[PDB]
Amino acid sequence: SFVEMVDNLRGKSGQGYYVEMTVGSPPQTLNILVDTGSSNFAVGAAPHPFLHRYYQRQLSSTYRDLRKGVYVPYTQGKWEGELGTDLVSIPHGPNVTVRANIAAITESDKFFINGSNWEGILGLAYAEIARPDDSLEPFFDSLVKQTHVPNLFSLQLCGASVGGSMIIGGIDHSLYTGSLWYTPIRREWYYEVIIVRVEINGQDLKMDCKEYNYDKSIVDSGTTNLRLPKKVFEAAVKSIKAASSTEKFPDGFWLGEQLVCWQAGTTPWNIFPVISLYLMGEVTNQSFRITILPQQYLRPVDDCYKFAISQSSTGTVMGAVIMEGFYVVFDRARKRIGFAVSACHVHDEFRTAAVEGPFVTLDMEDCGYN
Ligand SMILES: CCCCNC(=O)[C@H](C)C[C@H](O)[C@H](CC(C)C)NC(=O)[C@H](CCSC)NC(=O)CCC(C)C
Repeated sequence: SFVEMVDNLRGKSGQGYYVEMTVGSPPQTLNILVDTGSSNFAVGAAPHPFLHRYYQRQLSSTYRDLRKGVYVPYTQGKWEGELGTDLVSIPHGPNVTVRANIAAITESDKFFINGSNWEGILGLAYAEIARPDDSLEPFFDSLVKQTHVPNLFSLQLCGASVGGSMIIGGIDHSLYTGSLWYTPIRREWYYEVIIVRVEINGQDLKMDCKEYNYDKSIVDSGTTNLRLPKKVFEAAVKSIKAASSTEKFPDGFWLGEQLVCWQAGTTPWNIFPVISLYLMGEVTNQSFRITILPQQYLRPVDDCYKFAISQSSTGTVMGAVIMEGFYVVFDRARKRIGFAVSACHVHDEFRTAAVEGPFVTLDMEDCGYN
């Protein structure tokens, strides 16, 4: 069953997690980044300095041209290309073949990463944010429509090269401990959720909770950092600075530009606070929390680190540094996202990442931004 899909992801820290796929007939093998923050399936289809291989449409007998161009901008990076369809498989996934939409990337800017080892992107979010428009059926919708694969998938992203699992069509219980806690998908475009409270080392940030979700909060496996709205970012950095005031850092560290180092084995983990994000729950006035350790938001790059919390102008993004602590279930069928402590969690001496509940939280709907 699902055991065949365990450990089917690889990657390099800060460079994304990818799964192996094949496109075309005969099968062309490519590594494809798993991106829950977008909805287009696209692959390099022309030579590029950072590509070791790419998709060759002329060598595939099942390729069909859709005679339509396409462009996709991301927070950082963008590409343009030609739309078409072809047959697609996932060797370490379910045993099926689907005809899916594919954008053949012909030109790009700051999209491909040198040394990343992936040549394409699998947008796993909903058609609502697909380009050129929502009539271009995303890959997972095609998968579910053409096969018996159930309408959900789950991601276990493991940090300190790295690996993980994408379980397509279900949940593998060997991959997490404790209970799964679910938060509603507020609207099916991004995987949008609602954050209802934030605490740092047990102290409430005490902001209007709308600020936490201004102008949206999303879960994105294709973003490295925890990215926070301007006002929230400032409050969070202020609190984290105060907790670590014992030591002194370059001011470019807090902007993610400069790294800090310590002698191997002497990283003062203790002076950096835990961060708790409370998410809206499944019953009235009920929430739960996920707690993040400094080992997650200080990304290893003697031991040197970069600050992996950064400022956003497009809402909160819960990226890899959040997901790495957890097993995350994208339960599209029941419009909810589940969190549990991952089997591959990192080890702090006196502290542990957690998913805990129930909590009572009043007026949660008012935390959503309009
Ligand atoms: C068309 C409408 C949908 C657009 N969606 C997005 O822009 C989502 C929010 C972001 C998307 O996941 C892209 C993926 C990347 C591979 C280009 N990520 C980024 O732009 C982010 C920008 C971070 S700003 C410090 N890139 C990274 O974190 C670097 C690591 C990645 C190579 C894994």
